[PDB]
Amino acid sequence: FNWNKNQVIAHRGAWKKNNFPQNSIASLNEAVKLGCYGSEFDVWMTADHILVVNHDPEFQGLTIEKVNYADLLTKTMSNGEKIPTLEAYLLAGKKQKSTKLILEIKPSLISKERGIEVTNKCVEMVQKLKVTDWVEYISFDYDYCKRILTLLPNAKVAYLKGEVSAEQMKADKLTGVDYHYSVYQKDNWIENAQKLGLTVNAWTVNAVPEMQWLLAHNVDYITTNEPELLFDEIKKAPVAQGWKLKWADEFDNSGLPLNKNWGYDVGGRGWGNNELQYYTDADSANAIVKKGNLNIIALKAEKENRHYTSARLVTKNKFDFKYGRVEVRAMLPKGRGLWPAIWALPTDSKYGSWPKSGEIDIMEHVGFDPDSVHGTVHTEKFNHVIHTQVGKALKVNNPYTEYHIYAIEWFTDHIDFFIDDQKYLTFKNTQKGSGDWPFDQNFHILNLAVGGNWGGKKGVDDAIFPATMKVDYVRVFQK
Ligand SMILES: OC[C@H]1O[C@@H](O[C@@H]2[C@@H](O)[C@H](O[C@@H]3[C@@H](O)[C@H](O)O[C@H](CO)[C@H]3O)O[C@H](CO)[C@H]2O)[C@H](O)[C@@H](O)[C@@H]1O
Ligand SMILES: OC[C@H]1O[C@@H](O[C@@H]2[C@@H](O)[C@H](O)O[C@H](CO)[C@H]2O)[C@H](O)[C@@H](O)[C@@H]1O
Repeated sequence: FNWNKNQVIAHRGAWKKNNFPQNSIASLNEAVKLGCYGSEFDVWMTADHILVVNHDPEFQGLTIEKVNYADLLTKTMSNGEKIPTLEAYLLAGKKQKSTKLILEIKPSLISKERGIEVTNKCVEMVQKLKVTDWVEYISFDYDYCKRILTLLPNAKVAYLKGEVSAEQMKADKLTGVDYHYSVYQKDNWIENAQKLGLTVNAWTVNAVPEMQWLLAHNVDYITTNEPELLFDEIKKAPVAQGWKLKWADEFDNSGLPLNKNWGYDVGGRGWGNNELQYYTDADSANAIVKKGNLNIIALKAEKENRHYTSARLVTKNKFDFKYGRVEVRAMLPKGRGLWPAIWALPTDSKYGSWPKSGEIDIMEHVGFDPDSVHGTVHTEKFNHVIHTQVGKALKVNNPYTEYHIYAIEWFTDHIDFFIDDQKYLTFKNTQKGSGDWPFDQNFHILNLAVGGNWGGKKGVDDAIFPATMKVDYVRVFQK
């Protein structure tokens, strides 16, 4: 066995790219060629009790469970293949020893006892063909999963349906959870299962954001119709370089930002830049999580001594860190007068107040200049008050209508800045002391300033409100 040790599972074989039929010998062999960890397929049983491979219960209009296999042979798939028998599928996979065969037993549309029998026959067929080492099982029917585990105690078995606790599954000796990916977008489903020793798979994951999300949280497998795109995404993901996720807010809660992750900076006293906004305290009008992302909303609204309200969220003393990859996926608010920022301040200010203990601006944008997004470091020697800050600006296509990934990678000796994995700035540790390099322990800040010394130079377009900065996630990786 030269098993492939990657996360790619080819949903119904590798069928889509080369226009093969789903759940076919062609699509399975293509999955072997690509080097997938596994190739996934679906099993039904004919009326005359022959196991065959097809997702739907009707193969070209014939109800599999109610017709003879001979009846199904009157139909031909797009590449000329007939409906494969399970035996033919398992023997084709037997001819190679690098990718697993992920067998799905479909719940019977006839009866639970029939489907338990299907399960009996599937396990017997794996044993008769001696391919027990290739085959791993998934099912929507919890009873079939447990029946497999009775017949094969060391079998790999994962459950697909979603409504059983990770704690119960480990009790019943299942080895993985395999839910639709939306299911995991509730509280710590992934970490929970891994804590208990279950592998984590997710199905059908065809789009890049969900791929990068599942990789960031280090799932074991991803079932996809886009295995070639997934290999590409694995190469460019932070785990490929040794980054491990330490902390994330995927903003999958609804309501106010989580108190375990975010505190509020509150007040309208200018924030050192003569800014025009009052940052409010736990007010859903300026900070709200909904539909999978954080909304920071600036409003043209009098409050106390200011004409605008907004929000400034900080992880100070909730998540503080030194070194790492900081990744924030964000869509910027449009309009002259706005000054959104994604940045970081030191938690303890070991060298004195700003700018002596530093600041890192992962993303700054002033709405009067739409074609520039900026990254900047500030130190005692290199800051904007004395006109010595070290920073660069990149033009970003469509900053207001699509998400972009604003990122830093922060090491003992330098900091790299990225916009959508384009590196555009490196700040090197000069090794001449803390006035040149104060970086030892910081936290994150998301805010939408209005006006101010930088952002207000050309006035505020009072028509742009309400103005929303959307943040898909904040992820912090470390080595
Ligand atoms: O601490 C006293 C010192 O405060 C200064 O106010 C600074 C702000 O200039 C500073 O501004 C931030 C940028 O430097 C940063 O890197 O980008 C962010 C986001 O866009 C800005 O908020 O913020 C710090 C920390 O809150 C303030 O202390 C005064 O300008 C200066 O006169 C005063 O001595
Ligand atoms: O004033 C706060 C901001 O200062 C910026 O430095 C430069 C500005 O002083 C100048 O007016 O605009 C240029 C644009 O290239 C800035 O680089 C910092 O870049 C910001 O981090 C800081 O918030």
